[PDB]
Amino acid sequence: CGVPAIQPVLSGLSRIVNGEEAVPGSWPWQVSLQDKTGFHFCGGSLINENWVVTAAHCGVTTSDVVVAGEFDQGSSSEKIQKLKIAKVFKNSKYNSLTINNDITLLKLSTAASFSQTVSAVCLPSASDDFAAGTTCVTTGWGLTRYTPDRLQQASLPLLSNTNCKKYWGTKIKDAMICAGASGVSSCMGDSGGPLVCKKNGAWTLVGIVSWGSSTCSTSTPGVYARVTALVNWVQQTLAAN
Amino acid sequence: CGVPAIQPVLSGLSRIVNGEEAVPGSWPWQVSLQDKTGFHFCGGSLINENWVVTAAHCGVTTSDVVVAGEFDQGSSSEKIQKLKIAKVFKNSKYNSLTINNDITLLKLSTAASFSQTVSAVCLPSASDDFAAGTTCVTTGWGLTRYTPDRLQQASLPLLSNTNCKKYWGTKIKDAMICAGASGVSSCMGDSGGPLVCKKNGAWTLVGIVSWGSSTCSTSTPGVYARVTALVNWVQQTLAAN
Repeated sequence: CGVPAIQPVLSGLSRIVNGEEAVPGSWPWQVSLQDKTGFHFCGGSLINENWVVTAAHCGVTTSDVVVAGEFDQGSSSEKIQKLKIAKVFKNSKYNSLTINNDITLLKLSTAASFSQTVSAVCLPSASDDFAAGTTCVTTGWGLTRYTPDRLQQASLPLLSNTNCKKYWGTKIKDAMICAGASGVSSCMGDSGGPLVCKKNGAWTLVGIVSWGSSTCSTSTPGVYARVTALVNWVQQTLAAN
Repeated sequence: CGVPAIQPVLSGLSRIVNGEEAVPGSWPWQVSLQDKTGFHFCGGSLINENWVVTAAHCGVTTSDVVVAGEFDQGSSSEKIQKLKIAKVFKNSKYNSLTINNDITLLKLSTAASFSQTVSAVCLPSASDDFAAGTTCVTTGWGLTRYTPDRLQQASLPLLSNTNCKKYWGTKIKDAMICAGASGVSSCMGDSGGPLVCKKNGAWTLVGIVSWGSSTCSTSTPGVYARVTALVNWVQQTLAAN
C-alpha cells in the first residue's frame, strides 16, 4: 500500500494558490463517487480491492457508483472501472451537525482490479503521531464545484488542534485534524477525499475531507476526520464483514 | 391535520431579526431528532402517528430518536415522547453535493400518541400553487447552533425561483423553494425543520429546511426542499410501507 507505481511529482506550485495538476495515475487510490446518472459528488480512497473509505457526510448509497482509475472526468477515452457498491457502513458515532467521526466505509459488490493506476493507500495505526508542521498532500476534483477537469493536488502542513481552533473555534473535536492555512487552498479535495502523509516511504491516510473555507481562502485550513482516531473502527468493520 | 389544538400566536416580532418564541405546544408536528446520547442535531415534522418527514442531509439512522411534544430542550419537567425509529427512507434522487431532492421519511417503531401538543401537519397536493409573496412560517431550535432553548418561530415570504437565484444562483433547482430576505433570519429552523403555509384554515408543509445564510443574514433567504415536487414520492412511500 501507499507506493504508487506511477510516482507523484509535487512541485513548488503545489504549495500555493489552488495547487497543481497531478501526474495522471499517480494517486492510484483516489476514486470518484458518482450517482446513478453519472454525476460526480464526492471522493474517496481505496484501502484494498473490496473497500473504499470516504466521509459520512457524503451520504453514499448502494445505488451510487465508485469510479476508479480516473484522471480526466471530461474524457471518455481513458481506462476506468465503474464499481457497484454492495453495502455502506457509516460510523455510528457520526453526527451530521458537528460533522464529527465523519467516516464511512463502502464495500464493493465486485473487487476492483488493481493495476498501475488503481491500488490502495496505507492506513495508520491508532498510536501513530503525525506532528504539527508535517507537510501532507490532498488530492481531488474539488475545484470543479466552483475550472480544471483533471485531478489536482496540493501540499499543505498539519496543524495542532489548539492552533486549528484559532480558525474554527469549538467546531474542532478530538477526532478531527486540520491542514493548510499556509498560502494554498484545500478546495481541490472533494468531500470524502484523501489527506495523505509519507512516512517510511509509504503514503498513509491521515485525513478524510470534512469541510474547508467556504471561499477557498489560502489562509483558512481545511478540516478532516482524523484517521488515527477512527482506524480501530475501520479494522473492526473490515474484520466483521 | 394542520389545525393545532393550541393555536399559534404570531406577532409583528416574528417578522424581524431572529423571530420570536412560540406559544408552547402550538406547533404540534415539530419534532427534535437526537442521537443515542440525547444530542439534538435536526428537526422534522410528523405527518401521521407513524411517520416523520425531515431532510435527507440530516443523515438520520435507526439509532437516532424522534422526540415529540417538546418545547424547552433545557427542561426535564415537561411531557415528551422519545420515539424509536424503525426504518429510514431516503429519497433516491437526493444528491449530497447539490442538496436537491432533500427529503427523508422516518417510520417509527411504535406510533406516537397524538394529543393537544402532538399531531400532524398537512401535506400539499402535487399541483398546489403557493404563490411568491405568500407569508409562511418556519419553526425550530436552529438558533441554539450559535441563545434561547425554547422553540422559536418566524414569519417570512416565499420567493419565486427566479428571484431566489439572485441570491443563490445556479444552486437553486426546481425541487427547491426559498423564503425570507425580508428583514428576518431563517436560522431558527433546524435542518429538516418545517416551513408551513396556511391555506383554507390548515397549515400545510410547503418546505423542509435545506440551508440558509451562513451568517443568518436578515437579507438572505432560506432554501427549502419544495414539498409539492416531492409529495408524490412521499405518498408512494407511505402506501408501499
